[PDB]
Amino acid sequence: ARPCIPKSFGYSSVVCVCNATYCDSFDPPTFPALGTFSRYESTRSGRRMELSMGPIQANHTGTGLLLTLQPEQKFQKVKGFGGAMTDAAALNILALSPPAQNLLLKSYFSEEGIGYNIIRVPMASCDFSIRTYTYADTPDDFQLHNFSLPEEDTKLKIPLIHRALQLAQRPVSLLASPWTSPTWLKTNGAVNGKGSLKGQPGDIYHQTWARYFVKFLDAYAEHKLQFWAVTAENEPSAGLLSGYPFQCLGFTPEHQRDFIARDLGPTLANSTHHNVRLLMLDDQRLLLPHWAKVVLTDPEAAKYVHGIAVHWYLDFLAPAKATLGETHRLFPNTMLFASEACVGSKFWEQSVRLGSWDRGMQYSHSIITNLLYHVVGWTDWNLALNPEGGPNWVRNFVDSPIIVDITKDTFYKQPMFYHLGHFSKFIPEGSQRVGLVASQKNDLDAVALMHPDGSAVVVVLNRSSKDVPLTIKDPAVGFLETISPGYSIHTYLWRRQ
Amino acid sequence: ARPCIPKSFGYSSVVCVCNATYCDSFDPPTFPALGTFSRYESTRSGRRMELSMGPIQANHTGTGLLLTLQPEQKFQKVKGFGGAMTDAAALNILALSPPAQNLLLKSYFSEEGIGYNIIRVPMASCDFSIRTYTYADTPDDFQLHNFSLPEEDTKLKIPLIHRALQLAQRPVSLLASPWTSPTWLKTNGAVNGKGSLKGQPGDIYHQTWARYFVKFLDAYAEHKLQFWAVTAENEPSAGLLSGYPFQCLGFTPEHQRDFIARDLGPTLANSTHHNVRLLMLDDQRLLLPHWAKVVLTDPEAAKYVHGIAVHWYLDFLAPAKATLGETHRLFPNTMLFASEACVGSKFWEQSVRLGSWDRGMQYSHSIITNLLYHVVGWTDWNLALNPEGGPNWVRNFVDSPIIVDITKDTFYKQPMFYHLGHFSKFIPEGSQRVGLVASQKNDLDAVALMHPDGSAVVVVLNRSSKDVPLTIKDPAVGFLETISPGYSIHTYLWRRQ
Ligand SMILES: *[C@@H]1O[C@H](CO)[C@@H](O[C@@H]2O[C@H](CO)[C@@H](O[C@@H]3O[C@H](CO)[C@@H](O)[C@H](O)[C@@H]3O)[C@H](O)[C@H]2NC(C)=O)[C@H](O)[C@H]1NC(C)=O
Ligand SMILES: *[C@@H]1O[C@H](CO)[C@@H](O[C@@H]2O[C@H](CO)[C@@H](O[C@@H]3O[C@H](CO)[C@@H](O)[C@H](O)[C@@H]3O)[C@H](O)[C@H]2NC(C)=O)[C@H](O)[C@H]1NC(C)=O
Ligand SMILES: *[C@@H]1O[C@H](CO)[C@@H](O[C@@H]2O[C@H](CO)[C@@H](O)[C@H](O)[C@H]2NC(C)=O)[C@H](O)[C@H]1NC(C)=O
Ligand SMILES: *[C@@H]1O[C@H](CO)[C@@H](O)[C@H](O)[C@H]1NC(C)=O
Ligand SMILES: *[C@@H]1O[C@H](CO)[C@@H](O)[C@H](O)[C@H]1NC(C)=O
Ligand SMILES: O[C@H]1[C@H](O)[C@@H](F)C=C[C@@H]1O
Ligand SMILES: O[C@H]1[C@H](O)[C@@H](F)C=C[C@@H]1O
Ligand SMILES: O[C@H]1[C@H](O)[C@@H](F)C=C[C@@H]1O
Ligand SMILES: O[C@H]1[C@H](O)[C@@H](F)C=C[C@@H]1O
Ligand SMILES: [Ca+2]
Ligand code: NA
Repeated sequence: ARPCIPKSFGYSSVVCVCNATYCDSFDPPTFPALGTFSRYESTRSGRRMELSMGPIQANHTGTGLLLTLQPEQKFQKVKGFGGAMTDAAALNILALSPPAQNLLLKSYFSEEGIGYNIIRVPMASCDFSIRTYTYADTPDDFQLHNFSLPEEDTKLKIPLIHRALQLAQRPVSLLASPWTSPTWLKTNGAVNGKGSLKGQPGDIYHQTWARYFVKFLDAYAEHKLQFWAVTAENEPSAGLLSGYPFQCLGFTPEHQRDFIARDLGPTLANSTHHNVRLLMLDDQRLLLPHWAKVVLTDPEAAKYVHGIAVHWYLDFLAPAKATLGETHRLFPNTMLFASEACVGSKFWEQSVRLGSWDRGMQYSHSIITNLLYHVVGWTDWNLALNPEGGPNWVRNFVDSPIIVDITKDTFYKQPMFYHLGHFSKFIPEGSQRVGLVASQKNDLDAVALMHPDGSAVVVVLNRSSKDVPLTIKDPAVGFLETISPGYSIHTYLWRRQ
Repeated sequence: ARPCIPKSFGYSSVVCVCNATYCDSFDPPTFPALGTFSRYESTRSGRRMELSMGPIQANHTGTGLLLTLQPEQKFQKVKGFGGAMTDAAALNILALSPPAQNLLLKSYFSEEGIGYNIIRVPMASCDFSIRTYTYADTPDDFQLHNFSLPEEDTKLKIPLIHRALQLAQRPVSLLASPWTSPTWLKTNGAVNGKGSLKGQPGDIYHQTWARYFVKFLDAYAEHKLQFWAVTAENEPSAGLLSGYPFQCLGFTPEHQRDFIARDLGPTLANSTHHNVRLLMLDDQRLLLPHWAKVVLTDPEAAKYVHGIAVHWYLDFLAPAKATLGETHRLFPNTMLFASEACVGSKFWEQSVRLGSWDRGMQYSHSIITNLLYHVVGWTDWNLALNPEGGPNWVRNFVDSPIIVDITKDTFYKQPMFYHLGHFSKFIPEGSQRVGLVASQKNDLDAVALMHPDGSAVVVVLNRSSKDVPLTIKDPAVGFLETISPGYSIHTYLWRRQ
């Protein structure tokens, strides 16, 4: 292992500094012996997924907080965790020296790092691009004869995705999302602003747009990349808004229902890509359960929809129980998946706060809340940005777990990296959320899961300043006596057999 | 009477220029005889509530669009229309010479103007203030011995409100809303940011905050002003958001429920202000019907709640049927009221676009949609702003139907003013929405109401470029043959007996 080289930028915690020759890393992952637990600890004070071990004991006495595992009580199975290979992320990563690039990719995708198994891939340009383009800009090409991947794909995104997949031990799932169609398919004839596809579902405009998804998947398959899933549209509600500043395509839930039933579903289903999953919504969770009711009560749309993708940006408006909870209750066989999150997109939010513990706690608090309300995965936005939070053609600068400093051939791993890693590293695909009952009222955020192989993982987040002694009971194995320090996050793992 | 002096600022339409000696106005109503209708027409081309009259026919033949009044299909009674007397609006109005001031107030409040009958009054400071203050900034003053109105109230707002009332021939209803409590009642000790009242409903903090509402109403009563209603908090969800940039006070729906049941409801009820109405939510309509269910299913909260106030800012997310419609279905005896709207609060929106027809159409489309889904009133934000869209201590600049140019002792009446006046002038308190059906699919927004005197009022908005020839049928009087020009709004009046 190599420890965090800390650096303060005057925010509440430190970044870890990496460069061509040095990056913090883990030893190969193993379980300790039966009767022993592993603890990984990060703290605002500067600990970064530090490994310690403790005994699992037969007995426990006291009035202190007890968290009892309910291994029998089974909820959702996890798909995974990861981040977005935008044009901006690819430009920032490739601006590093080759050896610094490999340390950045290993930080995310290897077992020496935090084991990402999801990459979100924009279908052509978004705000996190320096050029506005689609795959089919030649006007009125309804045959899509002039469809092609430009260098942003063939020289930047695709070679980096190959390198991430070569570094991973667990299979990586690619998820594709479009921001805009070609402008000649749009009511407003622009990549941005208030605008939808022309005409109506089932017509030439909608058939062309559905065929564009197949052409994209065909083009990535020529480069030997296969997709796990696509979303029906990034933030379809954005294209309903006067003056929307960057690439968008407006759908009402009824429009999305009919597009999916008539065009996108059947076009994917009758293609070599019929196994690729389709996720609906890809938008704020306040739109649930309404959007789920509109699309999924139509059996002709419902038969094509695998999952519901959610964005975190207005989660303050949207209590988990009334949105995620109610959607699961109504449509329990349709998975919920968190497809995009970043801090810094609000006008008052500073783009980049190097070393922000607050932004780390926002990430882990969101992931825990999502996992407690049936969500099967959580996806970061840009994998890497510059110290400005760009590049971004409309200056919609945001924060990222890794900030590249090209003048120093350096990258900074922020608290958000470690907060996400406390989940991504220790919750492999197929892990099943299980119950975890508190003996009393407490200020902690916690979730428990069981690995496919039967091992236990518990994540404990303390967003308070107060240390909280606690015990974890596994009814078949015993008791973990521990503490949750103020401004900490812990991941606990142990064999059950 | 006195026509628009048009000026173009290079946007889609003209503003009407007013100064110390000249402002556009109306003549008194002539009440045309049975068999004649009145038409008020505004157009992007520059017509400003121009009056024409036409015949009503016994008969109609054709395949053209027919709108049929259903006078026996009766819905909500209207409370009214108006705007907000913020510190910013008061400073802008008082920056004019006294003659220009009275022409501005006459524009809004007189029968020679557009007959406003609602004024929303911030309870102490908001973003549209040049300094941050509450009425009780002396620390830990739980007795509220040091509660007092500053000069923003006693020298600016209160005298201007008295002047508006005197110019109005219609009874004016005052609506009060707080943004923040004293910081010493808050978890975060700041006017802004993520923070709620300390403790829990029914405690000293919540009792003091409820008493502050009574002290506010007592102080305004010392100045000879009485309120129609208060809201429980301006945008309570804002206080739940990290770094929220201006005055706020966070409540979850459960917190608002328990605050109303235990503190605000009983405190107002046991005061000389027991007749003042209490409106809940005062927030984005996407929070409906959830907030209505959380608050109104508690009988101890429900007995104090007159109505639900909604803001328009995230209407693009929130279909009227799924929000206002469902809330009306579930809680038909709890009135819905639109308490705040402005254009320019989104980061990509230019603060002020002098003469924007687009912003005018946003207002009338919102008012018509609200009226078609049971809403009893519609309230603008700042009554007036400067050309920068301020002043505003956090530079959250926005647009206003009247813009004051202090350097020229001039104010500009924008399309938003006329689009609102198409409703406010012709739909007094007690008007009842009635049924209006179309013979075919159309691009028009239309609503029919019956004046208390029994006369008909129909507003027709055309947001398309295409002239639409139209017939209106009133089964009591016969047929109006008319045309809805592209980018027009019309109000139609006629006697029914
Ligand atoms: C890439 O980053 C690594 C890690 O920061 C850089 O290595 C480090 O270089 C500095 C300056 O030479 C070393 O500082 C020194 O520490 C010794 C005691 O260990 C102290 O006596 C000196 O006064 C000084 O503070 C640091 O030890 C060293 N760290 C490691 C782990 O090698 C490296 O230079 C960077 N590479 C490039 C190409 O910029
Ligand atoms: C307040 O606004 C009104 C309306 O714009 C201003 O009135 C306008 O004033 C100009 C300058 O006096 C008038 O122009 C003159 O018209 C006469 C013919 O009547 C002509 O002989 C002169 O050569 C000159 O063009 C204009 O007619 C008048 N408009 C109206 C509608 O009254 C007024 O000046 C403004 N006052 C202040 C203090 O800003
Ligand atoms: C004008 O409208 C009146 C009212 O409907 C028409 O009169 C009636 O015509 C219908 C259909 O032909 C008859 O069934 C009714 O019995 C008539 N009612 C009355 C009260 O007379 C009239 O025909 C129309 N005039 C024209 C020129 O088309
Ligand atoms: C579009 O594709 C056709 C057929 O492959 C080709 O001949 C034509 O030149 C292309 N047009 C452009 C603008 O590239
Ligand atoms: C608060 O009110 C009390 C009682 O009227 C008074 O004695 C005291 O001076 C006031 N304090 C301030 C700071 O105004
Ligand atoms: O394109 C992204 C944007 O960069 C981020 F700010 C939020 C939502 C959008 O999907
Ligand atoms: O750093 C400590 C941790 O805070 C506590 F929970 C137990 C063991 C670790 O060494
Ligand atoms: O205070 C107002 C603000 O001025 C406006 F931008 C929108 C919402 C708030 O209530
Ligand atoms: O300006 C016109 C209007 O457009 C039409 F509806 C009828 C009468 C008016 O003169
Ligand atoms: Ca707002
Ligand atoms: Na840039």
